[PDB]
Amino acid sequence: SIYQDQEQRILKFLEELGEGKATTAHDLSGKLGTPKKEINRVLYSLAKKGKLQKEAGTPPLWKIA
Amino acid sequence: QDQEQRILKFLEELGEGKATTAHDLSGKLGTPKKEINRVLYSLAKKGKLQKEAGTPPLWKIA
DNA sequence: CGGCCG
DNA sequence: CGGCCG
Repeated sequence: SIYQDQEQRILKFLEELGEGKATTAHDLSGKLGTPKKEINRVLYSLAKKGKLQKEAGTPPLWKIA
Repeated sequence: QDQEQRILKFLEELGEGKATTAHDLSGKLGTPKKEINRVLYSLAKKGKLQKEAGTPPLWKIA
């Protein structure tokens, strides 16, 4: 599934960045060439489950929990 | 422009005392809520429309 | 400007 | 659930 392809590309990217480090949906969107909206829906969904950790701020930071 | 007059026209044919949400607006003019809100927030900044902060927010003739 | 939202 | 936002 595409949606699942995009969740994995996102996880793969965050894991490659490293478990500590975090980035913004914007960088993610840019690097994966996927609209920011679609990146945030996955980002917040993966976080809603507990896979990713969202650090509040503006704009929010995202890293593998 | 055409949208500014439509929205204001509906908010007129409605009643300067009675407000309304963008949603009722967007689904009454066959237009995206994004458009409605763009116009709405613009018309209010100019003073032509009045916004009552809320959730949802209500708009009426100023 | 945070916006994920459908 | 507020979202207008490019």
